[PDB]
Amino acid sequence: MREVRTIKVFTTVDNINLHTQVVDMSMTYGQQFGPTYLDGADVTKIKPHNSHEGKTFYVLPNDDTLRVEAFEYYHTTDPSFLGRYMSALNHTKKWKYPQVNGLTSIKWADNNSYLATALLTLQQIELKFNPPALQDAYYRARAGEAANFCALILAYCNKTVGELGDVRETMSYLFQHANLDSCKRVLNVVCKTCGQQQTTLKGVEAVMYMGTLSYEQFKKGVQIPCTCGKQATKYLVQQESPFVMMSAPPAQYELKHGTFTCASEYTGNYQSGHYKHITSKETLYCIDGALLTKSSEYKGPITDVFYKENSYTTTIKP
Ligand SMILES: Cc1cccc(NC(=S)NCCN(C)C)c1
Ligand SMILES: Cc1cccc(NC(=S)NCCN(C)C)c1
Ligand SMILES: [Cl-]
Ligand SMILES: [Zn+2]
Repeated sequence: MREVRTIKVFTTVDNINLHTQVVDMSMTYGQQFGPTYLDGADVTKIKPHNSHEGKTFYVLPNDDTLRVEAFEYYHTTDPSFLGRYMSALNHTKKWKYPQVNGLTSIKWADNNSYLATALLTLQQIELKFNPPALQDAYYRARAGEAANFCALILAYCNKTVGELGDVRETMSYLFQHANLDSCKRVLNVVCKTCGQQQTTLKGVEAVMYMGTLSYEQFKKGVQIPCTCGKQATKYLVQQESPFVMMSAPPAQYELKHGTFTCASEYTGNYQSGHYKHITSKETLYCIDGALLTKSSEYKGPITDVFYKENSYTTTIKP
């Protein structure tokens, strides 16, 4: 064969901006591009095919044009992000995403129940992501194709497919990448020996609390240790957010219809467990991936409860 036989392909980091390439079919993609992927699959050690003509390949950002695009799209500089995203995508593109009670869920696979619950929660709270990658993928998940959204969640949370996940920790990562700058929380803490003390929390900190599942109990007061050695009380002074997340180590808890938005239930230990999702609508639905049951009341090992909010100020006279 005289001269090199070639094909035209496009490389990308964000799957929107394309970069024309002529590739030599006698060499692998890795020899010509560095690590290369085709819709999640690692083709780095593969030589081009005629069927590859015109297709888009993900590559790592090795030149300043790809770097600017990658960061603008993903808001990250982690050198392994894009590989980790493609590894996850190769699995999540195979998962199933059924509509359960009007929401996009995920049929159980690969220990993914924490992702199912996280995805179902997102569709019930008001949240705008900042990274365009997350906006595009979330919009597409809402409509049914969550494969890219779930791979991105995995990649942002630095969990690989199959690894144990926490819903609260995942929610925390996603909240970091969301506009919550309009959120504010004022707390006060009362100690018999030490006195009063107010604290103001902003952004993410201000919509997550660890220690009680009850927003009522949070408004009324909760007991905590003080530097002196005694128990002090912490109560909510003011709240400004479209939702609040209350979390605590899993514990038997009664979910009362119409008193909360949705919740996470965790059964197991630190080694091994399973998440179910409970949403309060016309009744209480339990969504367990593809599975759906209902009940008028619920008692279970609850670990996260989501409530909604706009503005709240305490009637407690300090
Ligand atoms: C995608 C992107 C955009 C802008 C800057 C950087 N960061 C770089 S290229 N910094 C040093 C190399 N380390 C990553 C190992 C990465
Ligand atoms: C250290 C700590 C403190 C408070 C809450 C949790 N979260 C838990 S125990 N969640 C259960 C699901 N994970 C085990 C995968 C962990
Ligand atoms: Cl968004
Ligand atoms: Zn004290």
